Amino acid sequence: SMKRVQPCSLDPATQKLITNIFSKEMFKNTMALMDLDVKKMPLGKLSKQQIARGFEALEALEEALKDGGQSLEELSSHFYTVIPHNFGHSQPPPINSPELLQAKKDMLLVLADIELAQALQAVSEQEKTVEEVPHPLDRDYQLLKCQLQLLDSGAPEYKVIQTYLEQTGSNHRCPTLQHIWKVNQEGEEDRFQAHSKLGNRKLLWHGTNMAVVAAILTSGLRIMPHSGGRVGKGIYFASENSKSAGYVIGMKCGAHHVGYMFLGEVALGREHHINTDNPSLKSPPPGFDSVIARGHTEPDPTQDTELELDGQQVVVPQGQPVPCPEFSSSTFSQSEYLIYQESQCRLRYLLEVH
Ligand SMILES: C[C@H](NC(=O)CCc1nc2ccccc2c(=O)[nH]1)c1ccccn1
Repeated sequence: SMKRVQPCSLDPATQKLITNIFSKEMFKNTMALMDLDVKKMPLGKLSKQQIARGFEALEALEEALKDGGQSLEELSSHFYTVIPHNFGHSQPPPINSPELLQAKKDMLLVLADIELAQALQAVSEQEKTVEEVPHPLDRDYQLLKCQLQLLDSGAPEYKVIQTYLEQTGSNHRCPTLQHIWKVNQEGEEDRFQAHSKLGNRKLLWHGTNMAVVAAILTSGLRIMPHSGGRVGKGIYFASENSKSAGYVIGMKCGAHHVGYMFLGEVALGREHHINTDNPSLKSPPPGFDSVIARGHTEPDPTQDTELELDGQQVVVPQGQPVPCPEFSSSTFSQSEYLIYQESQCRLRYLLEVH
């Protein structure tokens, strides 16, 4: 007996979002862009065990890169058996530098979130027994356990967000704003309230691959054991959209290019400012609640405004980037804002940009 498929409750923009972030073609494209062999690693075959084994292989490479152990070649080969790569059916190359090691760790962190999205979609037994099912897009939305509310252009914060995007995005080829959703992942509310005493809150950009958007909506921005970069093992944000936009892996759809970007509220508290890379950081120095790798520029602070989110003032930059003489010799062209506790960020908005 045929189950009834109930009509979709979602508006068109939301249906498109949900289609995009769970799209098998998107996920496979992402795996291709990371040099993975999708024929040998289909989406349905991806497992938590394999990803675990991949990290163990990288852990061994990291120890060798830092005594008669296996060579980097041998240790690479193991990694490529565990995580099949496609390089024109030539031999994949050896992971013999800290840069390439972090690149592979980052690839696996993406792949882990792809596997999360597949595991999220497994059909439950409650679903097999009920006689009516939600529309596939309603089902996928409900799986996120995340409220998304589409904003119209007269919403109080809409202009402020658009101005942030426009003023701090690329000057020549700015991303074009298509939609904004307010994001309310509950489960986030309470840990974030923990930092209510922490003044210095700012709304900051976080760009990602489209393949990790579902994972973020389900679980927030995360720090994992192999997370890394120029400012160590934290969650990275930018005050300049153009900086975060560099991490947006968009996807060709029709004649346009679709990308998604988050705005998070970050409780920065007492800021420690640095002007040189430190990939070894795992927390701010004692007494500090965040690390800001200060750029040569910063959105002009005289133009900052504020939005009231859950009764707290949150700074939102509105200015074009201006030079900061004190940091003119920084190793950072643009600032990177780091937190080292997941609880210091609350997702607030999701933007679709073309
Ligand atoms: C490795 C990848 N990281 C990201 O997607 C964050 C990308 C990012 N990096 C930044 C660095 C400096 C300033 C801004 C950004 C940013 O907006 N996104 C990831 C994916 C899935 C789980 C954990 N990490």
